[PDB]
Amino acid sequence: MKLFYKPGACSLASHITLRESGKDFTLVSVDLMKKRLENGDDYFAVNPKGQVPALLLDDGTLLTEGVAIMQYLADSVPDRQLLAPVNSISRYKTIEWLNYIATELHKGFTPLFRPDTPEEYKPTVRAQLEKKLQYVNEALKDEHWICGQRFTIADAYLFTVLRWAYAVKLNLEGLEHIAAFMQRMAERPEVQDALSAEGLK
Amino acid sequence: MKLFYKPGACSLASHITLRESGKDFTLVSVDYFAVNPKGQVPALLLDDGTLLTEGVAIMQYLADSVPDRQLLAPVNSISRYKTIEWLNYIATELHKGFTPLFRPDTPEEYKPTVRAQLEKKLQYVNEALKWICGQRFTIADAYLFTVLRWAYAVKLNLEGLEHIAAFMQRMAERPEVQDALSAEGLK
Ligand SMILES: N[C@@H](CCC(=O)N[C@@H](CS(=O)(=O)O)C(=O)NCC(=O)O)C(=O)O
Ligand SMILES: N[C@@H](CCC(=O)N[C@@H](CS(=O)(=O)O)C(=O)NCC(=O)O)C(=O)O
Repeated sequence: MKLFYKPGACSLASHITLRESGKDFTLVSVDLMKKRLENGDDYFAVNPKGQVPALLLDDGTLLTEGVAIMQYLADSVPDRQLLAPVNSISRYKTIEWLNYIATELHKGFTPLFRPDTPEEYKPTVRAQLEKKLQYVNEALKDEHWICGQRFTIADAYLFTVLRWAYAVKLNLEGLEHIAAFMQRMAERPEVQDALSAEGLK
Repeated sequence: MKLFYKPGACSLASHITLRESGKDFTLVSVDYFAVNPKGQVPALLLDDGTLLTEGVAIMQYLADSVPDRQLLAPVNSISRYKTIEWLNYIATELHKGFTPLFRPDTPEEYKPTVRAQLEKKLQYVNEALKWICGQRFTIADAYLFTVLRWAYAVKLNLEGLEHIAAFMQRMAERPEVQDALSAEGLK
């Protein structure tokens, strides 16, 4: 099994989930500027959308979209409780968090990473992101994980995206619950192992 | 259940899904922070008083509640993760793609880029359709339909995208889709 990734990109969420799920895999880095692998091959021939992550299964299935990849992996190991069981309301609350992170935070940050984005527009995006972070910080008030006291694929995703707040230097003053969360997450061995393998830390 | 909706909005996907899943429910117009702190539609008020937000989450909760209808395939099937893949694509690449074309804070100068990125994604959607994921109707079809209505509304260039057009026609012929459109005062 192969994870197509870029160091520190959104694909880190799927990389963490792979480690939390106990699966062996191979990491393949993608140049997103040139849409090329290290071996020179055209990445568009693997994933036509040209984005990371993508997960290629042993049987040749290609899965794209981080949220789908992460549900596929969680559903494979129900004893790990990375996602509560089908039909259980806490499952769908976890799914609610995944979609919020996907649409409101992950895609909220994207315009800061693109060349086609007008410079003059960046201050608007940053201001929007700082308000969202106020909401996330409140949601984390209980200082454990985002859903309850179980670790889930939503935590892996939120952690991955919130790293970007530090990287672009948004104003995080007094967002203490985000701080506690990031600290709890960075202590997990499976997240330390993912960060090391991507060259982060 | 109550559905909190607005007629044209992303909430129509959740409303089709409720009709396709056989649920009884009430509609409630929104122009609300005391109900949903996010101030968005859709939101689905369950019978224990619990609120579920995020269309993608609502749709999966409903489809899973009626597995024999095959609105979403079972866990550990590849077809389930293909439907989930479409849901996320539509949410993050199409839906959020359109959203700038509505807000006031958005500069005119970002606009050509937004529309061109969207024209590009629609070429990809048209080729994928050459229902969206297999021979069965799913929640991904419901959401794609909802969001593509906006492509028509804001006059994106859909020239040559005949599989999209034929999809919009097949969707509008579904009785439960017609009833949902009808109940929201749309044609
Ligand atoms: N809808 C996709 C989005 C994936 C994402 O946007 N990929 C970025 C990397 S990241 O900015 O989100 O870290 C992309 O590959 N960039 C290249 C492509 O957009 O050209 C899914 O959620 O996985
Ligand atoms: N991440 C949310 C976003 C929901 C969506 O952004 N809702 C819009 C309406 S729509 O453009 O998707 O039809 C919201 O109510 N808008 C709040 C603002 O317009 O006041 C989920 O996907 O449902």
